[PDB]
Amino acid sequence: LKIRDAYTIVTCPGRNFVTLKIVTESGTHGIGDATLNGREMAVAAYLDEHVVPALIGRDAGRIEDTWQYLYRGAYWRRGPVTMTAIAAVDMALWDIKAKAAGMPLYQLLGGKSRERVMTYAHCTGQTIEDCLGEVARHVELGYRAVRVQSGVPGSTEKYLNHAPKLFAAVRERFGDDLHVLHDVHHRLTPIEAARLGKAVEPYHLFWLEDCVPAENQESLRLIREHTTTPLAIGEVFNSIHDCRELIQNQWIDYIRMPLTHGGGITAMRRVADLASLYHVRTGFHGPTDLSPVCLGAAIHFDTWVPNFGIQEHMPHTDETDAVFPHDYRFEDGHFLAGESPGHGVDIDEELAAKYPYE
Amino acid sequence: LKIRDAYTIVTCPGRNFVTLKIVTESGTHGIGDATLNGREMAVAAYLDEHVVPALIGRDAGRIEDTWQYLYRGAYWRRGPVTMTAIAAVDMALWDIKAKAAGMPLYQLLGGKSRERVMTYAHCTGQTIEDCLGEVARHVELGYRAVRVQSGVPGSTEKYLNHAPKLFAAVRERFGDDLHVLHDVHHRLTPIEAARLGKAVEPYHLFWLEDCVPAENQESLRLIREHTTTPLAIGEVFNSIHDCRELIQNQWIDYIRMPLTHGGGITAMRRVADLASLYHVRTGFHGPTDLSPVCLGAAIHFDTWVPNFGIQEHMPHTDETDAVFPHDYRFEDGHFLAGESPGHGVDIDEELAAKYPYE
Repeated sequence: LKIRDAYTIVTCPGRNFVTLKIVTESGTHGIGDATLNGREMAVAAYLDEHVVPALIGRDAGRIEDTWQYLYRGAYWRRGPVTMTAIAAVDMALWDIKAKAAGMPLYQLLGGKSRERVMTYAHCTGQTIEDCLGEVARHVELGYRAVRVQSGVPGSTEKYLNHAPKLFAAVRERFGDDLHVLHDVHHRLTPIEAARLGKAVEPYHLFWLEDCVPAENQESLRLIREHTTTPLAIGEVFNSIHDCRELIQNQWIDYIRMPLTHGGGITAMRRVADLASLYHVRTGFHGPTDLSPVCLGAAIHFDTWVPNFGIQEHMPHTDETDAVFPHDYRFEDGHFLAGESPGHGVDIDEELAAKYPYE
Repeated sequence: LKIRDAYTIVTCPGRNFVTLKIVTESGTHGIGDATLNGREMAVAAYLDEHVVPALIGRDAGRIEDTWQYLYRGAYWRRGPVTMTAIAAVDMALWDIKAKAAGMPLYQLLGGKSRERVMTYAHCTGQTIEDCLGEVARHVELGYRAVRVQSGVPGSTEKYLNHAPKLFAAVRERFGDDLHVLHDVHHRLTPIEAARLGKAVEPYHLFWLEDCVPAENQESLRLIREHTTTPLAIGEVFNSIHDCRELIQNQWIDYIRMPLTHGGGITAMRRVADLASLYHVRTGFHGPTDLSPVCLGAAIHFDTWVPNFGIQEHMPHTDETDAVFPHDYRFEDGHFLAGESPGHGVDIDEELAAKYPYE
């Protein structure tokens, strides 16, 4: 089944989303998320002006080959723009393949490893008290895990002294069963993150993510050597080469690279495999700037992957969900993979047209 | 589609072969090679007496889960018997899945990466001259690569001195285009293999395999540090853990672990992924004691895998091919993957019955 047509679709049902659609001569089509928040048009042009023309005429069943083919075109380079475009193509081809196989994507990957995928919600507030309120309502919704953030009265020093109080407060009010995560937004140096890790050890965090800027993977060594608080990193990584050392040296517990920014299903399957050799688990970055297409594919991946950790959940706007109909569902804090052939997500082009890029 | 029945089949159309067959309630079935040369009955009993009973009632689409499930039963242990049984189950389930998907196995894995898979033939003789004869006829058959072995007039010392003469002779008579491989059958110590590697450098071997006993992976260090002759190892490995260090330290160029002895498609997919991170390529062990079932699955794997190296070919007897009908074909020195749903191989139970275990 050759590729007869392929094109990008830019819509803004709440926020900008770029989608790639590929249609085979047999009529079957597939879509993949190509949204790169804050630089959306760079990817759109990349696909339109360079990738799409090359897709025409190619055999859509050659997923691996197309991935390698496009990777070569980028001159073997890893980059946010480069890998998002490739991931979009990869997601579309896997969509087409699963449909062609008449099975939901997770079946194509190796089958179900779990019935549902645990998620975590964002609980932020200006004060520790506000935050505790959010945690309260989210645990009501059934979430078994929450990411907690709050404002710091008054600076690195103030943050380091305040952070522990927040976690102490959450534990006093909610107990030890709840999984609590925290993002440090890479504001720290390795030794400062080490200090933070040690200070929050009594609160047993699920993870402490994005502790320090990690372009230099060795940055995590000092943290790992000084604390037993679990570490997560990589929401912004684009290649397995951005985390190969982190994983092989066992400096992290969760890899956060998401499908769209990490080259797609093909590439992340390999990162997950490498991670499993070292006890590292998946912890897919799941912000709103990652369309329901990515989310659906992510849920399928999460359903199959043996070393599954947790899935981030930042609910999309109703308009976004309308434009991107899907069969994955959220229930009692967990996601359930769809059972429809393909990744179970589609795009309503007409409705999408009613929401122009902004 | 639940597993309604599963059983082993032992036949001897030339040599002993153990096959596992799994049948789903929907009628669809799949088979996997479980032949462990010289200890065939150990695996047969393993499957019959312990694995089969546990397969009944399980969902055959859960390949990953079944793999992990059986791995746990073995108490997380890697072993020739243990992994062959698991590989048989894994091959059968992948067979069922591809059929269910209505596509040949290579399509299910990610599509075609190459049109045909290069092979190499065994060219042995009592004398260098006999060997050259075999090479002559095999290159006539279209083979682009050959493994050369010959008797040693007269001992490690005699072998070390004779080996270079054999390669010099093959190069003088056939030129530099031909790929020539050599198996040292682990008769050497690391420093002796290093010496051999250096001595044959002028003959540019495709590879020198099984240089030394490698249970201790560090055994390859000395060889790699003293020669630029390509190294291949692992025809007898059962786990990714038997070669993780060899690969990450770049001490080898080709991994030889085959599907049946290496836990199947599921497991070897991961080993191939790890290998690609370090320029290591696949070089599947393909003796006759590995049934056409394994060969068919191997050809599909070889067709997709990006870091494909070469496929070993030791033709089966006509009786073996009769008992195991298949759609893969050999042409001009290369294999062509079948296009039939599943891995394209089946077993004629009636005919198989006419050849009892020996």
